[PDB]
Amino acid sequence: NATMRITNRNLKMLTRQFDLPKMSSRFRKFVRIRRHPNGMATIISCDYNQIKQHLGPNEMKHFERQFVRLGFAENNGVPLFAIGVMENAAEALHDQFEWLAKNSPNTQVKVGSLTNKQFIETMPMKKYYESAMETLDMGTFRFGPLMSLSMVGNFKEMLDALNAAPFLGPIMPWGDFSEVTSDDGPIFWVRPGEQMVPETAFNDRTNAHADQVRVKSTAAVGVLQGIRNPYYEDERKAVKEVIVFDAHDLHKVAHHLAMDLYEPPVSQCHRWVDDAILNTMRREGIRYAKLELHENDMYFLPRNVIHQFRTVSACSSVAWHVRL
Ligand SMILES: O=C(O)CCC(=O)C(=O)O
Ligand SMILES: [Fe+2]
Repeated sequence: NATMRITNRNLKMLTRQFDLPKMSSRFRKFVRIRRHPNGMATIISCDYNQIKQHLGPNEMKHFERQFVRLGFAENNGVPLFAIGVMENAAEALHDQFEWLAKNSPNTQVKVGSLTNKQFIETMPMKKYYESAMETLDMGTFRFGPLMSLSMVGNFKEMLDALNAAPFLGPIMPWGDFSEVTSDDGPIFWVRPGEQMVPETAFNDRTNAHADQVRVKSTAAVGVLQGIRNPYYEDERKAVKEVIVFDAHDLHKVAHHLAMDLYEPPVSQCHRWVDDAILNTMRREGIRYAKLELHENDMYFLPRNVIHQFRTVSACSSVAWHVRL
């Protein structure tokens, strides 16, 4: 009731100014739109675990397409939403980390160090997976992150799985909503979670950036799986803490953080954004949202949303760009 009332309130406020894509009354009740209390950017989400209990397979495909079309809605070239989240949508997706360990075990992967930024270790995928399993305990594992592995360069089975998953088909780089380029991905990686290491902190973080085709801004889409050694969904772990900035504030945010958007993402921003900075940025009228993403969630980031991710529990990500 309250969720629907708040979603309807926000839809009414947006429609007073902007022409939004349409959605049936029956589907609208599955959509959650809210503004972040402190930052005031707008988050759109849904819960696949709830949807799948009410909609048949053809109806769900219709919902998923309308949801993605609404979540990428723009006015005057500017996304209205700062992030879209499909909660639980990857629940039925096969275990991707295990798939790579069993089906591509000898692939040489690059692994970061928990203690030295300048160290990169090469080893077979299978040995990385065994190392992560061996050190996994209470939501983190005591081993380095896996550097991103392109799935597009056998991996067909992983791309087919994503292609068939909820929401994703139309917004794959080759999907119906795409204007198309292997630079788009998908890419796969694994993060072990922030943790103290024997003690010093391992910070598990991606600085603020805008995603780009390299230069044109682009949308990004991601899939999160918790790391598990082979269950109440409402208690599933938070895996990322996310800060997204309203796309309308791209230039204000970049100027405040002294970002060089010509740099590649990794070197666009040299300042970590924390609540002190967010509160100072708010005084300039910048809007943002801060939220957690949980295991088995999918998400997407419209173009020109500057965003910053922190890994708070061990997870795998599969992510790509889509030129809508
Ligand atoms: O997950 C991360 O650490 C960054 C993910 C991201 O930045 C994206 O999906 O565009
Ligand atoms: Fe990104």
